[PDB]
Amino acid sequence: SKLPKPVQDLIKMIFGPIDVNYEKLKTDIKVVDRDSEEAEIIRKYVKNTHATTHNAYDLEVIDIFKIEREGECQRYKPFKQLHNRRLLWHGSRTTNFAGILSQGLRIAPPEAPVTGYMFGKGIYFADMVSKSANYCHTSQGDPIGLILLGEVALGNMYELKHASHISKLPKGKHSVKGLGKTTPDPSANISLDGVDVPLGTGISSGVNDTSLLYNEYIVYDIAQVNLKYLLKLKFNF
Ligand SMILES: NC(=O)c1cccc2[nH]c(-c3cccc(C(=O)N4CCn5c(nnc5C(F)(F)F)C4)c3)nc12
Repeated sequence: SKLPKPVQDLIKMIFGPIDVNYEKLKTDIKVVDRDSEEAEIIRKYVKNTHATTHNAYDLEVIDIFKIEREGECQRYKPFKQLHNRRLLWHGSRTTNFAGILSQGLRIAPPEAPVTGYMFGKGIYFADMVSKSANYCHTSQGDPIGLILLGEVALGNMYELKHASHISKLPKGKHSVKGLGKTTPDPSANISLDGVDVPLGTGISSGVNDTSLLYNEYIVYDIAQVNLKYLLKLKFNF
């Protein structure tokens, strides 16, 4: 195999023929240099946005891959100049990833139980790395999970303090923002490739009347998303 070792180990993790397995993903995976500025930005995003009620583990980046799914860029194109783009987290159980890369992130079917989906059937993201890492569900026996960074064209946000359970946005809105009591420090956000990186440390958002501790970002068209990076994570408890 001509693949770089990190890519081969990631292939092993997601699938359990290494190059055939890699081709099965229909995804161009490349490794990010440990000494680059891209990597430093991603690691600072991980460092500063670890919530304080998620102190059961202590994160630690292992590998950082830049991923490009086939068609995802030409499918995301129409929503690109859409203002308010943000680079956000998405966690999921490891076995799901072999699919997430081949099919992309998807929405629950049109007739599933909308209960459990606090803000209706959509694609969810968080600006606190730990809020998403919780969904990797990585225990002490298997303390390695995968988490995605995605450019999300949030557009005009419908800001909500409580649950809705509906997937229909008031015309003029492109995404939902569940307002958390704690938000990344906006005085520290940067703009990487024109995408807003909210890597600021956790501060108080100023909203008292709200159900969520940390912000949630939901979209409802799967083409509002563009997966940029993929992270191997060591969970230390
Ligand atoms: N994980 C986050 O980054 C995340 C961040 C903030 C709020 C959130 N709410 C939910 C959520 C809300 C409702 C249902 C589920 C849930 O069972 N899955 C659906 C399937 N699936 C999951 N994680 N990935 C996927 C998949 F779409 F790729 F298949 C878990 C998950 N996930 C988040």
